[PDB]
Amino acid sequence: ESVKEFLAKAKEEFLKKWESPSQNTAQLDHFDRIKTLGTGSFGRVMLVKHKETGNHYAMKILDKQKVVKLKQIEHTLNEKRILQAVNFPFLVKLEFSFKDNSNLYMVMEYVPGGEMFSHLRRIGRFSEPHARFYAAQIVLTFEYLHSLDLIYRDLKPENLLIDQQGYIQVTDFGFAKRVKGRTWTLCGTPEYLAPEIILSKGYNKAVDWWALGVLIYEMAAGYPPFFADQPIQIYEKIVSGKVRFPSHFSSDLKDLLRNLLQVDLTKRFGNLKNGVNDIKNHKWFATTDWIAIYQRKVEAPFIPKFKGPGDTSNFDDYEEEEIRVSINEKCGKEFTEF
Ligand SMILES: Nc1cccc(C(=O)O)c1
Repeated sequence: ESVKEFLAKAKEEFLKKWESPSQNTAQLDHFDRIKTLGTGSFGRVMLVKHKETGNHYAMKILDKQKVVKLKQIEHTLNEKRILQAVNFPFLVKLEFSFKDNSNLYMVMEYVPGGEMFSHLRRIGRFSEPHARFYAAQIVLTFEYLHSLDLIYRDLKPENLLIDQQGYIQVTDFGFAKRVKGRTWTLCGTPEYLAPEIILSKGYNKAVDWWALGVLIYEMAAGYPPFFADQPIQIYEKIVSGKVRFPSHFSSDLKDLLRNLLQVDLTKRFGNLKNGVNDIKNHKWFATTDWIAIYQRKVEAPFIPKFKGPGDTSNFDDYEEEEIRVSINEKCGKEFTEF
């Protein structure tokens, strides 16, 4: 009942913000640009500093015209409406949002430890306890999101940032969506796609639990379970119903992963009658103190090295490009609600 009441309050608080979203809570010239932390086909993330408070933030900047061209309108509106309404210890917080004639802006908490992906590739693989510490945070985060009828749909090591305490902060809600029932959009990254996405079915929150299996495997092995050089070969392996496990995996880990990487979504852990509890009660999680993880009382396996809140050394280097704002409003209609 304590969990039921927690989730009921979480949903109430989410819905209040979901129904009346915040808008236009800062403007560009309140910030100094420091460094580009990441770039993509329609946007970028930059380290910025607030000129009056001195606080650092990560500012995601989306080019409205490119968002329209790449058919990402609904996805970007989803991302902002969801981020302004959620609140959970393992989600990067949205601090401000605004738009101008050219771009959409989401100003988030900066997480100087960088992406899990970088740390995983630098060390090779995580020990099972280390993988389990991160996995538990994802399980709780998905329990929270799913209780709000939210599907995340972009789990991968690049989207998990490691904070100053060694805990996970999930970022990039570009594919997150509120769904009661099914949804149909082809999205995700190839290695993490569930079979029902590849096969163009109407799919549901069970895709997140599949992706958790992929993530746990990749953390503990150092490479993802369906790896192949070409996407077509990845997809063939995903739908095949076969997975090979390193001999160093524990029997408990293999058993859990067989149940998360279950091709038949009606048999997949997280999607059975007992929901998330089939995962939380699995032997591989026997040592996990779920409340202590939520309360951030567990000592993390790894504290990222960084010098302070302005240190960018755990992110990589990109060509620094202008943030241009047109004299004329672009795509105003499409982004009215942002
Ligand atoms: N999405 C994204 C990318 C890089 C850094 C951050 C951050 O919140 O620190 C977020």
